[PDB]
Amino acid sequence: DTKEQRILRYVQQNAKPGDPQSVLEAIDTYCTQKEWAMNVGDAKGQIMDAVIREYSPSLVLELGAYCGYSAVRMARLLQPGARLLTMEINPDCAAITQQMLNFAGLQDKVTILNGASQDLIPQLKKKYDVDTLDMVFLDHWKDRYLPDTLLLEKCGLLRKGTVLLADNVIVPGTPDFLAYVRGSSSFECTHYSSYLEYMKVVDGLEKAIYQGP
Ligand SMILES: O=C(NCCc1nnc(-c2ccc3[nH]cnc3c2)[nH]1)c1cc(-c2ccc(F)cc2)cc(O)c1O
Ligand SMILES: [Cl-]
Ligand SMILES: [Cl-]
Ligand SMILES: [Mg+2]
Repeated sequence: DTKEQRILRYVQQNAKPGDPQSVLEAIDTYCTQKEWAMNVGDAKGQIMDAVIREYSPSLVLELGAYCGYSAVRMARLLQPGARLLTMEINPDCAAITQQMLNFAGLQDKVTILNGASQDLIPQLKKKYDVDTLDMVFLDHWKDRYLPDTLLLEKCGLLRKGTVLLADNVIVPGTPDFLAYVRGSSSFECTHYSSYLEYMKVVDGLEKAIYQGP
């Protein structure tokens, strides 16, 4: 089996069905004690929580589900009726994410889409009936943060006040994205310094609030 399968099994055997907090704690324990994995982690996850609670978004898009850690973390704080769409290119990870969400009891709040963000983003309006997004969490291939931001704008998916929250702006880093948003009058940016998941290595999140064209 793969590391992602091992994380899923660990959750199923060490968390309580229907209890998202227990799911997060199980993943963080496994990744601290057994095998590192690229989940956002508890340090950065607490910053994410604080953001989600501030904005109470009704429709969130996540680019890069992986095993569903951040999807569980965000979806557990959404208000009744609010929804998360998450895009994952790797089909094995998409399946693990769906099972993770099912275990956590969050499947009715989240839609996990298996595919490349650049192909799925242009379908969101017509196929998935999206008007505009309240929040976007960027956590996919670091090279894709900037092109996919520009694509979201082109497709009319951003509105005044849409919150972009980007993981890994230090490690591995996303230098073109970061330079772009920090230099653009269309975004108001804030940097949240933190640590790489499960490591004593500095990392951070960037929040970039869209201001319109
Ligand atoms: O590469 C990362 N994350 C991205 C996974 C991905 N790779 N493929 C996708 C996708 C999902 C839909 C997509 N749609 C279009 N492209 C897509 C790509 N997602 C990543 C890496 C690290 C990391 C840090 C230090 C190290 F020493 C090694 C690694 C930490 C993190 O927190 C990460 O998030
Ligand atoms: Cl994650
Ligand atoms: Cl952590
Ligand atoms: Mg990440």
